[PDB]
Amino acid sequence: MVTIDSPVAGERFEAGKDINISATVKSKTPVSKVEFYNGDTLISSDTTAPYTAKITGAAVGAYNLKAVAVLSDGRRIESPVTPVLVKVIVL
Ligand code: NA
Ligand code: NA
Repeated sequence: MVTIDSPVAGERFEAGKDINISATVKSKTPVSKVEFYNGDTLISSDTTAPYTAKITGAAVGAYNLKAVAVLSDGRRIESPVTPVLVKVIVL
């Protein structure tokens, strides 16, 4: 399986802060890279566990975070989507 461990679904953040994203991959097949998305846009990828990306200086809005493990055989494994919201100020 592939899981986003941070942030958690529904978390709120403040504008201009980095959103640090962490993902865990459990597989028998070697992982070539974990690709990190916001909606359909590729943020970055990581070839080395623990797998992470960051949205640096996050602008305001709704972000739908997903991780996709690409195994060495080509097979893609999706995480569920982790939606977060970035606001001007979080009370
Ligand atoms: Na890493
Ligand atoms: Na397979």
